[PDB]
Amino acid sequence: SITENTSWNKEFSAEAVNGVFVLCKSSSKSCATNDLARASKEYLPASTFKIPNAIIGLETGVIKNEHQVFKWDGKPRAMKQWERDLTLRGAIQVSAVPVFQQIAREVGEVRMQKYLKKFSYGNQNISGGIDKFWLEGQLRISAVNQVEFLESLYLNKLSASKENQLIVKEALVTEAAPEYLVHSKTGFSGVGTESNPGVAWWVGWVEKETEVYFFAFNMDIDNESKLPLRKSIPTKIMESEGII
Amino acid sequence: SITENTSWNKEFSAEAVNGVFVLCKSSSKSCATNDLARASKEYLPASTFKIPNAIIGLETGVIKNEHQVFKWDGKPRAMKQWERDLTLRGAIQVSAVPVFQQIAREVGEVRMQKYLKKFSYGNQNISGGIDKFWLEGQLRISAVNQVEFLESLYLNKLSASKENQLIVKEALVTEAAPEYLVHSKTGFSGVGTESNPGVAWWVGWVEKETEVYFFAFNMDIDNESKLPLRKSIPTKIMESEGIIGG
Ligand SMILES: *[B@@]1([O])O[C]([C]C([O])=O)C2=C1[C]=C(OC1=NC([N])=NS1)C([C])=C2[C]
Repeated sequence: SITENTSWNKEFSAEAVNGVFVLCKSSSKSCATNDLARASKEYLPASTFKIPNAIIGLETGVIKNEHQVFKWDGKPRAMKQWERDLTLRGAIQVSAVPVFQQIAREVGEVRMQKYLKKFSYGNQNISGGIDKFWLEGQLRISAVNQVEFLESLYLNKLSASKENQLIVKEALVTEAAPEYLVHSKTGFSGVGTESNPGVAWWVGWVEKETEVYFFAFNMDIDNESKLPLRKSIPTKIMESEGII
Repeated sequence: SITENTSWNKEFSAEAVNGVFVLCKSSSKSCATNDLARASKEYLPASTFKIPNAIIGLETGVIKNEHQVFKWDGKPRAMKQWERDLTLRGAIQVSAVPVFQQIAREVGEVRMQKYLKKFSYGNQNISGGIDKFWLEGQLRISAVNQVEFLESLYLNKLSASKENQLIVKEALVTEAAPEYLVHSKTGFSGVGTESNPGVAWWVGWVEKETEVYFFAFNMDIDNESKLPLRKSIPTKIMESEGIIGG
């Protein structure tokens, strides 16, 4: 079903980046990628895990409803941008790791395992601690699997209420225009080492007029200055494809 | 209770327009307006009616689901942007009048009347033709009632499924940033004369950090060139209030 577009490599070789972009028009049955081998290779999801984690938090009642406020206790957090009260959309958009570590703790291992099985989420390996498995643990997911998962969310076909899927979808909106709407989420596991790099992601979908395009990007990253390429490489490819 | 902030009148007089802005922080119990008399005055909703019309279309099954495509029959429409197949969000955002005239026809008078009673939607007067009552008919709604209605939608408290309310809410998103989100809808009944003006609206809500602001603006419009003031006057007021900007 998946085809290779070697012209998309221009955008990767120019920045000396080892990565993959998977782009699907209408459904995950019609996908194209720059690298067929890397398209199914599995990596730590990092903050892209906030999408299933938010759905699970709502499903289990850990997150009361769409208007739940996650209060800051005034005690130090890793990022200044996290040192404030956040809505569910705010906590997803600023990628507030401690908010989601607390949700994962409240969900617990049994319920987390059950939902990742329901969602067919990567290797479904939640070893490495309940509040760390997606950051430094054993959980791995491919770009192809991210697209399949996002397509299910878009269609309200995940094993969750349509209401909870709709709440998480509005939380994912990053661009809005009269005939163009983007839902997306970034991820970054850190810079690792040279030989064992970290991973950076950008996943989501574009609704342009009456068409839908699902996408998932990942790349090896050992230098934090390369981080914006997680959005600029996929954007340049979608621009060359006329999606914009 | 609703309070008057007459210091906002300079934003209207600067442009020689007659209008009202209603702004509520957290809930419709804490509102402020430049003009208490006009805040309760009822006007044709024009395209702001696409919000209840879309909810009613979903509730009645006239609109199948969130991914319903409204096909273009290839016949001339007033705007080039309307001459194409549209999604529900697309039809609301481009304000495609003919799509909603067809939804209203399919909903019909009895069902339309029942839902406008459930929603406490203005004067609930749908006379003037089933496909025209909100454009040139007898339907009227105030800026205060728009804020009450929008607050109910935000809280999923309208007499409709939470699912249908959530679908219409995503269709209304017009601005998105990590800690700033806007849901809004414009309306314009058509240009009138100075003595018999048309009405232009801008209604919606702003979610900024963990706060919510409900708003409704309307103005008399007697010159087509004044139409963008329906967004620039409320924007200047929200800027002076500290909602827009840091
Ligand atoms: B996450 O993937 O998104 C943010 C970073 C961003 O670019 O928005 C973020 C994510 C995870 C994360 O926590 C981590 N823990 C480990 N062990 N590796 S990454 C952090 C710190 C941030 C900022």
